[PDB]
Amino acid sequence: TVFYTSIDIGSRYIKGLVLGKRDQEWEALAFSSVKSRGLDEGEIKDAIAFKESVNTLLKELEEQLQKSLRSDFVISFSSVSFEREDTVIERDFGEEKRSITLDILSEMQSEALEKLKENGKTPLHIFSKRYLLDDERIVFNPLDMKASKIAIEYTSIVVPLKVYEMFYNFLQDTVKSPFQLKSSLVSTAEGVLTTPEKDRGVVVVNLGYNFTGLIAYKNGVPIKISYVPVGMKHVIKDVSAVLDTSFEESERLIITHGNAVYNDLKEEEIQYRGLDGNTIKTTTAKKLSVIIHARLREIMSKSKKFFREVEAKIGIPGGVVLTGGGAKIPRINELATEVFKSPVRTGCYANSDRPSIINADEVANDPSFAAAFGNVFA
Repeated sequence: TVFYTSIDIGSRYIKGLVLGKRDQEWEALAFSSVKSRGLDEGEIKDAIAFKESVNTLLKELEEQLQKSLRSDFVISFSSVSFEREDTVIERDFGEEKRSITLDILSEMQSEALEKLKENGKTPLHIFSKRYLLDDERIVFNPLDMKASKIAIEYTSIVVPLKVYEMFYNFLQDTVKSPFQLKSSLVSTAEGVLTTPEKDRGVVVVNLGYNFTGLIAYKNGVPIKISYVPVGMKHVIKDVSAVLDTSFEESERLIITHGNAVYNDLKEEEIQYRGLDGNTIKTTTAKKLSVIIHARLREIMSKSKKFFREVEAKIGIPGGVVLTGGGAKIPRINELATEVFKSPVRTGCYANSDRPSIINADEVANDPSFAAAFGNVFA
């Protein structure tokens, strides 16, 4: 039995998921969420706290498994700095054609890694590799073929070297086991999209806490990646300010009585506690939603800019897939549809076309665990 440990580092929560899989059968063996600490705006501002948070999650997963967790880990994190890039490496053997082997390919990839590094970048996903042989034909896998010259174009999702190094350094101390770092946005897409969607054209909108991630796929790979610097944090802050209550009460109101659509809400008074935690105040489900609605529409509107740019390139066919904590707000798909004027659906592992996983229903249907699953099926 092979264990596939996965952790997704978010701005508010660090998710953990351990999958195990028979010859052709997958099941969730452990899962949990711990509040992120030491992280601020995607940056580790307190490594001591950060490491404690990760360690707490690891202990929880081991407690569930009743077993030490030492298999290779796949760990993802969020950043507004993810970017798409192209890198080309060439090797010329001359007139005497040679056999392209694994060692030469491994050596050339190293050259690509070095080149990016010199430009202050580290690749997290090398999702496309094209091999031009003898300045003539292009192949998808050069192994077992003979060429006198080979050029390789690597397309990838990168992050600044400093960002990469911070996470790698600090995790290496906590996760005393080998691991690979990934983009939470990329893994989210991999965890929720269907192959036809990735092939024909689709856009993923990750409604995260600090910001909203944007990624588009076409021909099976990411063709554009970006973000909107507005997230669920702003929705909560708005409610907190207008109703004059705490961050905690605002989020409680949003989760329990919030709706992305307010224009058809029936009258319903709702009580909540003031900042002193004693004074009772009153509002209505409609007034609450008016606040939520306004900020969510700003996010969607600013996201439409990305949508139109993608539509200009081709993500028309598959429409939009909403993920992340915000995708859980009631009827947010309806608001999204109004804004993008395209089909919109909620993304979660259960609705992707990835291998069905048993006894994972809870997390498999949770948009917030998308990246955790995606990390494995990458």
